[PDB]
Amino acid sequence: HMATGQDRVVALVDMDCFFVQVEQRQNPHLRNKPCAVVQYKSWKGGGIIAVSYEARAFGVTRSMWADDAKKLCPDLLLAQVRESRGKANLTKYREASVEVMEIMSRFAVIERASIDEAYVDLTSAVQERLQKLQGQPISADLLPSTYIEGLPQGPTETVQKEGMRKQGLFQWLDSLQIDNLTSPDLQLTVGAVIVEEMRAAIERETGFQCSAGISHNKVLAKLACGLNKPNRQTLVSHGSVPQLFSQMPIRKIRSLGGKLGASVIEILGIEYMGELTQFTESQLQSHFGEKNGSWLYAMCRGIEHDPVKPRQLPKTIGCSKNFPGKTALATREQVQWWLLQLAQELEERLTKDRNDNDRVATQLVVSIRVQGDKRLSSLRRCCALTRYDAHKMSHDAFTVIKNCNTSGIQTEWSPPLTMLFLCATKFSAS
DNA sequence: AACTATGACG
DNA sequence: CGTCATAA
Ligand SMILES: Nc1nc2c(ncn2[C@H]2C[C@H](O)[C@@H](COP(=O)(O)NP(=O)(O)OP(=O)(O)O)O2)c(=O)[nH]1
Ligand SMILES: [Mg+2]
Ligand SMILES: [Mg+2]
Repeated sequence: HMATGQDRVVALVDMDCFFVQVEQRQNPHLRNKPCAVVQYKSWKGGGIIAVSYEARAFGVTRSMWADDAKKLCPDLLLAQVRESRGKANLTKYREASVEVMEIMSRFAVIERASIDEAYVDLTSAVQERLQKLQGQPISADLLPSTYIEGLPQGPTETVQKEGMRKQGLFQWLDSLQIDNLTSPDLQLTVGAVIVEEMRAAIERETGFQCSAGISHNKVLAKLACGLNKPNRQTLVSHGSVPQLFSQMPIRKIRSLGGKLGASVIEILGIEYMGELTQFTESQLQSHFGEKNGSWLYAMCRGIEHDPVKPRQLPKTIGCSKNFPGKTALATREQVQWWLLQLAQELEERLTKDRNDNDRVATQLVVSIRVQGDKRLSSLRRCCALTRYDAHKMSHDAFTVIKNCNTSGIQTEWSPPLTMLFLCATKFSAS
């Protein structure tokens, strides 16, 4: 079924207001209330990085200053991200993420895509389940939180959302050919049943709720996941794609949210994903390149082949700190102190990684930014990471960046640094 | 003065 | 290898 891109069953599971749930689980007083997670509190009340659905009802969003959020939502409750060594420490959320990833890993191969989401390749699990209870009809009861995108439709409770969900689910299940084990639609349905079980396990064992998308590829699975958030899952069939894409803004598709998506819209003079079908593969390749052109040609038809990579661990482990405006580091001692702070956090995380995952990083990347520099990185350099020693890593990091200081004065450092980034990479087994 | 992963290109 | 893109 590869020709039509119906060869696999892929899901994307994403936690609902993740950081907030983590804080709510720990502090019961925050449950079922407009709440948000904030980083730092000194500048404009701190930056919001997560928002409960109750808070979103007031217009509160990520990236908003807490002071501004309070203007929209006076009774907004806030949880502060932990600070260690003068910077944000996200260990609590990383540990919570592990809880969830470990549960998902029981059901199938997963690809960690973020701190709060992972792709699941359910093709094999579906096949196994299909042979079990073969020929047995699938009850609506097995899909208590599933939406079938595009349904209900046609002539024939619906004014309310749950009623709408049920009607669509009934139409879908009624039309399913259960006797053909090879049917893509049947395979998606079975995948949805498994995902219901996965999400139940996650909630029962962690207390966290999540949403999911089930489809034939990662892009459609990700898109589907967001259609009925929170605490719901959505199945997007191959057949639902034409109508779904007909009014779907191009920027909403994974990897098209940036410049490429903007160029597709501007160069082609179109707004929705579906409009891409009128162009030949060659035409798209001419405008956007061989790889991008082929990808777009297939994608607008609901077809994509990016595999769910069997990777549950990060390929890099890093620490970074910004020093905006007048806080830019202007002294040798300051720069050295901050490098040590980052190096110490990095050392802790690395040591844990080595113990937990039987591997060691072999390269240390040092990135900095100087004030007045438009570029994200004024300098990027590497050196060998031979030992998990904060002092050595900090000293080595300083050695590689020290020549960027142009100040004659011994004490002073210029131009001022607005960012420091230490990253461990090139992991090897041990 | 948003703050603290992966992948493709050349 | 370093940069730029995309992103939660
Ligand atoms: N520091 C920082 N953290 C972020 C940012 N974006 C997301 N996070 C962190 C905080 C988030 O809680 C977590 C998950 O990211 P999502 O899945 O994108 N959002 P959530 O789960 O919150 O809500 P829902 O999915 O229901 O819409 O990652 C950011 O720009 N900056
Ligand atoms: Mg989420
Ligand atoms: Mg997410």
